[PDB]
Amino acid sequence: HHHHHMSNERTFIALKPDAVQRGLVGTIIARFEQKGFKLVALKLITPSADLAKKHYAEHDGKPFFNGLVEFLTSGPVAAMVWEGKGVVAAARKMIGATKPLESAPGTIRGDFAIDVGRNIIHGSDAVETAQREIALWFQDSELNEWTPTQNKWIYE
Amino acid sequence: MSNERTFIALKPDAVQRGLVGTIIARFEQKGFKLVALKLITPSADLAKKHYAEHDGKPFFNGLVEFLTSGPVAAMVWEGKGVVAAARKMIGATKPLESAPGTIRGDFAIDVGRNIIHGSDAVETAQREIALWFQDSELNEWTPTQNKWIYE
Amino acid sequence: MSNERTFIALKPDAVQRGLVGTIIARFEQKGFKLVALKLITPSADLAKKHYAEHDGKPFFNGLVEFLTSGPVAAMVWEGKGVVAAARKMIGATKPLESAPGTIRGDFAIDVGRNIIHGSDAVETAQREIALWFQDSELNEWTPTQNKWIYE
Amino acid sequence: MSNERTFIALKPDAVQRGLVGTIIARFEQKGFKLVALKLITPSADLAKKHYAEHDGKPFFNGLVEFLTSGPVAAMVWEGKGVVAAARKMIGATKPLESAPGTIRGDFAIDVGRNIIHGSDAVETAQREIALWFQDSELNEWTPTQNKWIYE
Amino acid sequence: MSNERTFIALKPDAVQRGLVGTIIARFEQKGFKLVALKLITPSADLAKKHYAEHDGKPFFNGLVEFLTSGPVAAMVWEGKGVVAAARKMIGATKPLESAPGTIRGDFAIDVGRNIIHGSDAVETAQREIALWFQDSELNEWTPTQNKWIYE
Amino acid sequence: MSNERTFIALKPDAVQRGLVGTIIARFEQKGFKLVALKLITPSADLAKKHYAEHDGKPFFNGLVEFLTSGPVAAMVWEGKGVVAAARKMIGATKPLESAPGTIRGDFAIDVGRNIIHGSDAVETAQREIALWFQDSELNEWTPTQNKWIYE
Ligand SMILES: [Mg+2]
Ligand SMILES: [Mg+2]
Ligand SMILES: [Mg+2]
Repeated sequence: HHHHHMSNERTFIALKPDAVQRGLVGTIIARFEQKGFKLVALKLITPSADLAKKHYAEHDGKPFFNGLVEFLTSGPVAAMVWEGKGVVAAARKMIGATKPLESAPGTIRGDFAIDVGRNIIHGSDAVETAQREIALWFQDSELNEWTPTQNKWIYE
Repeated sequence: MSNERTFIALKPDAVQRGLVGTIIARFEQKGFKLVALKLITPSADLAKKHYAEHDGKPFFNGLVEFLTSGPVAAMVWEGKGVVAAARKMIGATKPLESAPGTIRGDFAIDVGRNIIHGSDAVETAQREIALWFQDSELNEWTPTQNKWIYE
Repeated sequence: MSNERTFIALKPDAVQRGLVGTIIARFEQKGFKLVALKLITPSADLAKKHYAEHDGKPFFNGLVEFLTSGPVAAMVWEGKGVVAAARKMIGATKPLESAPGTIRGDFAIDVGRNIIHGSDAVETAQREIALWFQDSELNEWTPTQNKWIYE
Repeated sequence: MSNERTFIALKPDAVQRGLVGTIIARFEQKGFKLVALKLITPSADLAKKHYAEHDGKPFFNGLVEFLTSGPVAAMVWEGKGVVAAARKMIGATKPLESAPGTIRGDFAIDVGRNIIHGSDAVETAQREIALWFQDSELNEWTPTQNKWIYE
Repeated sequence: MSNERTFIALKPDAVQRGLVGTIIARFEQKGFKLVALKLITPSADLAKKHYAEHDGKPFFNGLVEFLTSGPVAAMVWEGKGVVAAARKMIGATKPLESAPGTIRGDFAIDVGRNIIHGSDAVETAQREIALWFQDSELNEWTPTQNKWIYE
Repeated sequence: MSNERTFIALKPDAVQRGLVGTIIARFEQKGFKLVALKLITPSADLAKKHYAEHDGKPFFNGLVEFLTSGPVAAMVWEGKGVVAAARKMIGATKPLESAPGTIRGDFAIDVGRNIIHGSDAVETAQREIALWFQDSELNEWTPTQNKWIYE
């Protein structure tokens, strides 16, 4: 079933329009680089309504769905894929709590945000949703196949 | 709710250790709005009033003496949940009980040299702001970035 | 003289862009001593007095209108050569001609949005300090770190 | 003039050395506007076109081989004077001769491992942006902070 | 109690990844006093004695082989509660479960590449300091800033 | 030659002011290789040998007394052009005349509290490394990142 390393796990991260308008793109990317995660794909895109609706499909029909979609489509988003052992759960830990005010100092939302509706970043919630979100936001040709030299020091 | 305010003082240890700008930047980066700021050397009267809840406790004199001993950066921050959030950003009362990432967890060791005061509740914040600042020292302004801070 | 002082103002662009703490920290890390600090929204008359040398010039009204358009972090720094050193730390009048590492070089683009004012000479610093601060707003203190900053 | 654009590529050494976010942040903090950004592994045909002015010179093959040897963060920045400003931020051709504070000065040693490319002029930026990005990849947006960046 | 000491090693992964200065700075900024520091490539004998508690366990040979594989920054820090505080600063054994703001949480992924060792108790710290450092390598000094670190 | 080496000393002011990790990180981020490092309180004889070219000048004794007055972080860095590059990173002899971005420009004011020494030439580096380090204190290792640092 499984490959000898789960270090090829991938997650989807979006820096939402608030992150871009607040000048947080490089700061947040650097937190993932310094952790040892590998950047596989990255693009600045203004999402279409279809992409946003499909991204948020689990919330379709709920009262707050339209607001989520309207915000995500309102301006540029930095969409990316990170690879490494445990990356899905680790990125969620790095992001913090859903409510930024309850997020710990040191997390992205704890350091930089206040409101749930302006909470800077999305990360996939599980391996399966990460797989779905990566394929929704990126074609295979956009995924970069490379080998970080530093992995000798990242991975045993 | 987003007009809630809290009082922050960077105590004489913070000023002597060169932490004023570093700490202010943490509140700016979080999205809180700076309403008032000054460097002052608190009088004994101001320090006793600041710590009035502890009147007659054995540790009261030490708190007052330290706060009056040198310059303090006093300020007011505004935003949703700012009183409780500033306490979370500061950390535990005892720096060694405070987490990495908090102000006290990153920068301090001794409870008597714990860098910063933040109000403990909305009511004490209102009292402390009024104690330390005249109304004329409070700046009325609207951050352009609030479009991206607040939904 | 190690007691030289300069006046620094972080203008409304610096405040709106969240640069107050970042900039203060550069002065603290250099070893300069913070003597006074306040957040104030300048009146037109204060701005006209600050920019008195430019009254009559085609850019004067814009300077005054901009300075009064939001809060300003006004402060006084002390140390050897602080007037000229602060100007070096700030950069050129044009941010686009300012070197990386300077405040304007790292953070700004336009002359009219160039973040910070510092006095241009000892005599203008003395004037600007007295204009912006009453004597009782200046803090008298001795940083213990000076043992390691000054020979 | 404030709609000028430049092309920046963070080359395979920048990506392998973990410098992508750090360098992007230097452009964001300066006030330049990110118009487009992607991680791409340049094909031989793209790299040869990028370096076309050097076709036939002894060092051409090495430039193409290095640029195709790993991912590249390719991007477009907009703002007044951005072409020359980015060149100033990058530093000198030789990293060892680049000033502290510049990207090459802070992070690089060898000309052949020079971290970053920026367009050298408006006309070359126009060519490079069109080569590396389809028009559909360029995001049209208005930073609300521009009232504090531009006069 | 303020003269408690702990032993810290930045293991070969920390040195190869360029984290020596970044990590030392976190201990300096907290108020801990650097007593001893050296870059050493541990011998097999030293590494086996360092990990003696694990001798005869299946993972012992791997720990020893890794620690001896390249240079290590070994050091001694002094201050109140330094042993437990350094462990909190380090994080959990698993970097993936270490909180943001900790050294392992910010910088690492794998248990076998977890950057840093800190003594687990006062007694093991005393043993490790004496194992790695002769008494003549310990520096006796008084930080001026301790007026502000300690009450 | 990529194996050129220079001697760097972070003098007692650097250690007292908490700048050890910050400065080491600047050399690491540049791509230079740490060969040796130790915290030592220099003996009077070592300080006199370090400053021997000034013997018989009135300021020799002041230099010696300062260098012995607290711990010193002594180290050896390796890489192409490291002697001249470290001098550029340090800045000018007078900190007030050193550019922002340099170590002395960012952190110092007085020539007599100038934070750091770096060898002035390859020949003096060879002498200084041999004076401050025994050969067995030099670490032989190969950074895996060198394929991205060097062509
Ligand atoms: Mg008039
Ligand atoms: Mg006139
Ligand atoms: Mg060697």
